[PDB]
Amino acid sequence: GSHMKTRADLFAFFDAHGVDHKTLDHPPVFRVEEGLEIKAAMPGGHTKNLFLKDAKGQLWLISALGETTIDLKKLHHVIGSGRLSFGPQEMMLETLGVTPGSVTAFGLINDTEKRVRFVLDKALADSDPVNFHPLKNDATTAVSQAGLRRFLAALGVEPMIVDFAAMEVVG
Repeated sequence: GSHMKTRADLFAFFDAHGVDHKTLDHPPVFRVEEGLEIKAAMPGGHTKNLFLKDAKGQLWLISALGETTIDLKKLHHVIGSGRLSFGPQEMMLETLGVTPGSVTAFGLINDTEKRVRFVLDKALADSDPVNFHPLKNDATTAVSQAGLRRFLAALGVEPMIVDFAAMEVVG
């Protein structure tokens, strides 16, 4: 809809659920910096966000670390069906209504319609942990594999693992 969540609700959201995650009030990037200094504490950050949608109409969020080269060609092949392909960003702005770049970070927050499934890459689920660039692009946010559990458990989302190398679900 025409309503996007805000930090006031986000910070309080994870604060009310006592999630194992904790947002960092770090400053933005003024000069050429990859967050190497903070990286020492956060093994994530330089992650990638994929935006795809199935033929059924549901969107799929596939997050992977910035170390491996995700194979979109082998992504859909993992299942064969679903017609998973690059979807129009407009779909993420209407459902997730977030900023361009990392909609999988806090896309579920805005997606209160129980839509859009959260898919974690075998490499991303390897404890990136899951640092992404949500609406709070101004600040950093890290959530351990144990954190998202309480995050999706509230929204009603079920995280799934898929190893592009194994061509199957890692459950």
